[PDB]
Amino acid sequence: RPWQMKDLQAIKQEVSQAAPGSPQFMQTIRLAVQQFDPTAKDLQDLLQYLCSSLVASLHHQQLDSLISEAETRGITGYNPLAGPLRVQANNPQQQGLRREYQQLWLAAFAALP
Repeated sequence: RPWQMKDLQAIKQEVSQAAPGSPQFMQTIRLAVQQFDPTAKDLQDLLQYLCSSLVASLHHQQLDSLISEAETRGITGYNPLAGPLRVQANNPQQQGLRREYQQLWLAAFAALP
């Protein structure tokens, strides 16, 4: 049950005025992420739709650092012999990795301003 075009259109329109990482944007994006239960691929699509290449790159770097610390510590469900967290989160049998990816994503995007 992935999102459709209308959901993305509404998500972008409702937060057109606000700035990335504002409390309003964080509310709406967090609700979307917690409601649709998407993988990393869909999150990348959503970010490309919402913010430009500059904000995309900044979030990419911040999320790289956050994932770096998180999975360098060692995580309950992460096994580094199978692939990067971006790929484990895309397997529907690793929901723990998917939820960790979602939370790192939202925190990284909130850490912009």
